[PDB]
Amino acid sequence: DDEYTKLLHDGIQPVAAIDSNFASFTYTPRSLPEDDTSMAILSMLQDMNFINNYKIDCPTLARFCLMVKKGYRDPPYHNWMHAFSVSHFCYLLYKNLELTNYLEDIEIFALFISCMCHDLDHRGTNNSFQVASKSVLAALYSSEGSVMERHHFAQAIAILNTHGCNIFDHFSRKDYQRMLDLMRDIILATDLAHHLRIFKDLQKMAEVGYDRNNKQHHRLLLCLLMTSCDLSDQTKGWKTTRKIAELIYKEFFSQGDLEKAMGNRPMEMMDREKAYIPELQISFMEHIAMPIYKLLQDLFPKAAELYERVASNREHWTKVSHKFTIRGLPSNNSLDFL
Ligand SMILES: COc1ccc(OC2CN(c3ncnc4c3c(CC(C)C)nn4C)C2)cc1
Ligand SMILES: [Mg+2]
Ligand SMILES: [Zn+2]
Repeated sequence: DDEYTKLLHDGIQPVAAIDSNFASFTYTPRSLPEDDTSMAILSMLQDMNFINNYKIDCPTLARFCLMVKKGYRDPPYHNWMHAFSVSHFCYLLYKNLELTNYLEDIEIFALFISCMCHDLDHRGTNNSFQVASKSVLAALYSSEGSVMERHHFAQAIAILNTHGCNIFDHFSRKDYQRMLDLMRDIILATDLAHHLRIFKDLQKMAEVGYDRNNKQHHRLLLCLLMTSCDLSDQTKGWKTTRKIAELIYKEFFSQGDLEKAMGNRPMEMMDREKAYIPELQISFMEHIAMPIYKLLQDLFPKAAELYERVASNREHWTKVSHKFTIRGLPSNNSLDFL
């Protein structure tokens, strides 16, 4: 409750006072100490004018932000620092790409809130694991699909329905319904299976050109932007890409270990005895990440640098690939590992 006191009474720090490069695509939000992230969320909301536009109650917003942060567990990748960095990228898209020409204010607001909430209570395992392990989440959502994403949305709703945390309780009934419906679609769009299903519709929209008067184009654009925020760790330098691969594979291999112990054969990328990290990262960059930022570049010319950084990071994997072969003897001069 002392974090809350300071967050409410100390005042909202200007965005520049965090870092002079905070609003740039070159900035790495993971460099920000975890203890300064809740204040950074308030600074970003204030800078986007959401607090004033929607007359958000300060005690309510302060409680909401801390409740969202508390709602994340500590697996190697799907933790609060992932949600914070994804939310930071949404802010970057707002600051650098002129979203206001494409989306409604409420849609841009829903995107940011969804970014903060999109992986709430993640346990470090994927959708297939929920079903295979017969988890409570699969009992609740397996028949509807996107098990984890349905849970993240339900966790966001449970936070909003906690006394003193409903940042939208003063909204009109229509605006309240709209907001929760947007959060549903945006959070469900974080399932990469959903992205791969709509990819041809995203290509078609970029091809014909975005139509601001087409409601389906608004829905498709919000899906693309959310996916762009979720994979944004790949738009920085090699240092971020390398570190993120360590976190992702530590999480994946922990799942694979659980599947093996259950008598199940894990997917290749989740099996520490079979996974070849450079090949898997090249495949993910080439077939998932690069086409996303290419679509983003096609719709927004100012997003060109993002695609170029992703392409550069993909090329760095090919460059370091030879290091994954043990040439000579290991550092200890022993072949005991055999
Ligand atoms: C349905 O087809 C698929 C799904 C996943 C797949 O690649 C895995 C995802 N992996 C990633 N690798 C590096 N940076 C990543 C990710 C992700 C998503 C993960 C946290 C889940 N986000 N970021 C920033 C490697 C290949 C194909
Ligand atoms: Mg997710
Ligand atoms: Zn995520």
